Amino acid sequence: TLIRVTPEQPTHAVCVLGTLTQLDICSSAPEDCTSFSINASPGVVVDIAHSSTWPLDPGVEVTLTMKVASGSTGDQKVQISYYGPKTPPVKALLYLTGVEISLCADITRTGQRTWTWGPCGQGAILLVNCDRDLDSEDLQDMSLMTLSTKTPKDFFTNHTLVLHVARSEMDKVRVFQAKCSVVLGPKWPSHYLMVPGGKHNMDFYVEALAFPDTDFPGLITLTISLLDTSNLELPEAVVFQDSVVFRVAPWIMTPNTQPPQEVYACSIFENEDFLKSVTTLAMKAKCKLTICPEEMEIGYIQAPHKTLPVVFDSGISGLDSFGNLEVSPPVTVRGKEYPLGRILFGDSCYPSNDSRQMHQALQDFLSAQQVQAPVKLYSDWLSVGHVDEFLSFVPAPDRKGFRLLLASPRSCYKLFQEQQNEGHGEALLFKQQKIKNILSNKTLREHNSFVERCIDWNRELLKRELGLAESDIIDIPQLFKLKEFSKAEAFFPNMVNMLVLGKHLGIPKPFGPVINGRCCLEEKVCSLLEPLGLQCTFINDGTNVRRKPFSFKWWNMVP
Amino acid sequence: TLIRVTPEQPTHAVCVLGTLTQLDICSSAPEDCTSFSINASPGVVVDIAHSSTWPLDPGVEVTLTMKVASGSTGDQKVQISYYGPKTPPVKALLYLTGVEISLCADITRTGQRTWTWGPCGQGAILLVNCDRDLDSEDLQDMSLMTLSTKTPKDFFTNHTLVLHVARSEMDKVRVFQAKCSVVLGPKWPSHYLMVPGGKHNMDFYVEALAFPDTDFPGLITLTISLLDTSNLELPEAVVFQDSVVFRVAPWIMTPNTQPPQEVYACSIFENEDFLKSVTTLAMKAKCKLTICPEEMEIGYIQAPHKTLPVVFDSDFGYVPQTGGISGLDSFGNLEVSPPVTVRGKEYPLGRILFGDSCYPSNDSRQMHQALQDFLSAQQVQAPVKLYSDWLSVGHVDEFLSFVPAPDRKGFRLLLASPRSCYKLFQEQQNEGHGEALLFKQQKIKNILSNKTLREHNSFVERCIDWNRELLKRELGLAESDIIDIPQLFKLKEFSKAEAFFPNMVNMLVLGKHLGIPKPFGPVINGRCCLEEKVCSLLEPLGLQCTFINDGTNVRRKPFSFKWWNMVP
Repeated sequence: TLIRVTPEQPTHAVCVLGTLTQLDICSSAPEDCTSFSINASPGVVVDIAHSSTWPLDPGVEVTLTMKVASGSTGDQKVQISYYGPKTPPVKALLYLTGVEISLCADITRTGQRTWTWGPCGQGAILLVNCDRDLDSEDLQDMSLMTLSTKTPKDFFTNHTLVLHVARSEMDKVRVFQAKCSVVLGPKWPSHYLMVPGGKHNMDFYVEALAFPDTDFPGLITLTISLLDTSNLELPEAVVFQDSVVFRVAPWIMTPNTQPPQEVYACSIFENEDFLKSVTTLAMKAKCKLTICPEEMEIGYIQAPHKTLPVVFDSGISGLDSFGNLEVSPPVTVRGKEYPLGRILFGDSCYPSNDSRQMHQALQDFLSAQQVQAPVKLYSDWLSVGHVDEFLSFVPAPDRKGFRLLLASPRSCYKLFQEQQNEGHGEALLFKQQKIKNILSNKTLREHNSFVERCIDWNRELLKRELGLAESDIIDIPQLFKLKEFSKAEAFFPNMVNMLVLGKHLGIPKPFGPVINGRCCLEEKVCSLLEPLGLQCTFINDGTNVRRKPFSFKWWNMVP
Repeated sequence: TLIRVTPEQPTHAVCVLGTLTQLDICSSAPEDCTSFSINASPGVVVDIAHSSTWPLDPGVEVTLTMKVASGSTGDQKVQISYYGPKTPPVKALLYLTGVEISLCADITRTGQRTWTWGPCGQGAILLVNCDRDLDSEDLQDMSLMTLSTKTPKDFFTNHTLVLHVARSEMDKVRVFQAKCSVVLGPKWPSHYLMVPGGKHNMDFYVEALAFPDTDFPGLITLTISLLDTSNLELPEAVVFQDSVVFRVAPWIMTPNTQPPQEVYACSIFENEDFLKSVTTLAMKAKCKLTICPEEMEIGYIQAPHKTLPVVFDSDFGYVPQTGGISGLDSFGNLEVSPPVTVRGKEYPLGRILFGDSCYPSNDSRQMHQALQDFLSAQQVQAPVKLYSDWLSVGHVDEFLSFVPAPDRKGFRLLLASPRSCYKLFQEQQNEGHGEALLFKQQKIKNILSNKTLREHNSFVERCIDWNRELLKRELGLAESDIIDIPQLFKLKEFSKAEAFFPNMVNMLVLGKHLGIPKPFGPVINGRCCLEEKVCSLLEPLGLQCTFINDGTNVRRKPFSFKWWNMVP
């Protein structure tokens, strides 16, 4: 700020430690003036920012700061002298006064005011309080704001400290003083602080109320202001202001390759056959299987002090379900490394009167969480319309680190022809049809060509939207047959959707052809999956799999 | 698209140029094959990624493309000679075919296929059809995209081409297929283009319907899809897809420092003397004064086709809340700074400044948020909030304004500073002639013997100092570029500030010629003292001032700096 002084009478000024208070000596100068000498207190930082006896430049900023907060009203005073050849120097007095006002927060991102990203960047992280709540848990889920002012005892008789936020971001932040006392929030964008003289520390804890959205660009700001108030008839004037940086935590979705922590079940009560295999699997996996004690997708928000998990659930189309919403492993797309995955979702290739796609609200919601940029897919030609019915990710403890199982009906034809060319071509599937009875259906060949053509489009679109390669995709046999409105469906029960319970998993049984008392599809999928290092269990086939939240924190990427 | 070859029979396909033709080699491989070979001419651009014994690698990439276009089916032949150790070499066949597909437009931000800002960006700007506006006339002002298809004639009997926009973007693009023409717009998301085979060129004219706003970042995309319908019962299969991207041109405001092209007037009063002075002043400025025969800001949406002037209001181009609004969000509040440099970020197109309070409060006033989010969507001009609620008018131009100056950085900011008025009054009374009458008439010694005025007046100087530091940090200004205009302020009910005598800074500027309202000040030596100072400080630089007893909107030239060359 600027203060201007009149030589005929003393006046009162205030400088805050840390800011360079500008002083102009020329505009309000005495009538005749050409040379200046500074004889000031040793404790005052009086610098010059733009002894060579430089003349009175129009704009010559003299920066002023003082360190030691006083005890009385304006102990320190400053005087200037101006020596010329016309008369002895004239005098000006300034009643200066030091104070210290500091607002420190989670500056190190370890646990400061306007939202900001950055792996090496300044800004605290806010956990979204989508629930309405003490003690340690409050100390550990809200960010830390600490207020420290060193002042003269009677200094705040004529001064005031005010704490405020911008009016566009007022709705989605809230701060408590330390039941909890509301300082700011959706209703109060500003407040005045009651700080007595000397030292008084009042601490604040910060929370949000919403996730990044379309109408929420990505700032929440804080600014501290100092008011000069010496006269009771004039409006309040400002002397000091600081404005700095903190950011909100988004929502996240969890893939099927993380080491699980807790898995669940449903209520169909076929568990005695269903949950027997999965229960023995969890005993093999040493995972804690609390079945459902008695559609729902599991994510987590994180801060430097907490990683509280959350769950979400849901003019309705068949492509809007979360089964059409599948998250890739930690990925790297064209240099942009998404350690939190790229959400993958299916819609049509061109819209028409009959095309289907997601609600734009949901796509924008996943877009606004710029940690996971979504990807458009093509799963409209399929009758149900989900991506999980033809794509899946399974853990890979070697090579690249994750395996994409993709349905491919053309390897099924290869195997069926191969085992028919071995003499025993009368294997019974499931009515029951021979291998010849299926290889002698020309309609199936054309249906298969059409379905594989639709598959390849999605395939290419994953290889470009996930940074994939030919070595990272493995094909599983699955024949397809069309239906009403010429929509595709699987021939035998789907084998690409399955329960990943670790490095060993559960796949539904094919109930297919029997080869010397064994199912050929089963031995093939085991010869294609197990050598990588997995173990597969086969069962007649509702399950939600909570996993360990990522070691990577969302604030360490550059979106 | 992926192409798969089965050893039982060869497969025919159409390979559109622009996609590296990928070949699948593992899913449908022969039962005894472990290696295979290729046969083609040296001129063929064959792309292989690991004769020569190429085995069945899990990640061997095979992409093929051609150096010509085919209007005749299978003008080139490519046999893939799989070779087996104990099996005679089986040969997968593929009669190559390429159609010439061209989606040509103004795609260097000059209206991956993406949009990037900067002087060397990619994209196409479209201008808003804010008018209520045959085929020969609109070809110059509109954006025309050229779709060139060179395909065999028999294609479009079992193939269809489809143009479309997303199911969120229809109401923001209208395309005309070169009166009434609905291709894809407010009601139609897609169009089945009836394209005769052979070689054919197609033109579309594109106009918007909305400016960048809160919900619209500004980018739109248009995609053409090439399908396949060989069978009449099964669904269509996509063969190729191409895309282009546009951005809506955003409205740009106009500062008070740009050369004039058309000055406008309003016959609110008779003001014959004012009118004669204005026409004399405009003839001195050599501008075409268009009197209206019986606020509104005249900007421009600059595009690489035309720079249509834009009328923004609360002819040219004309671009709401039910009620209960406050008067201080009017358009006199929004003033455009010249190009500046703020904390490193440099703004060639200006920094919009407006009226608000320094800290939000219950009695504080601020602009309607709609304009703030609007001009924020205009990422070209990042706004700045200032401390100008301490007046009862709340307009930033009531105490500061930018005048042209051929010296240094080309602009000078007049700030209404109380304290120079008192300084000059002190000097004039010190020299002796301190009893001249002002204007209700009051004396020079009387005001200098008024201390209440010195306190209201010093408080206003404190507010001016705060806003001065704000401009030094939010406009990157300096202390030497601020002329302290002598001007006194007073307070009224609710402690709001007002001008005492007519404000010399709320002046209608029409170039270098300052139409300053008359101060009606003390008379000494023949002239007015405030007039004396303003003539003794501006004239040594070269300005010319005329003092009228004061509704003049001035359309001005564009900055000639293309908006698509800067990074928000």
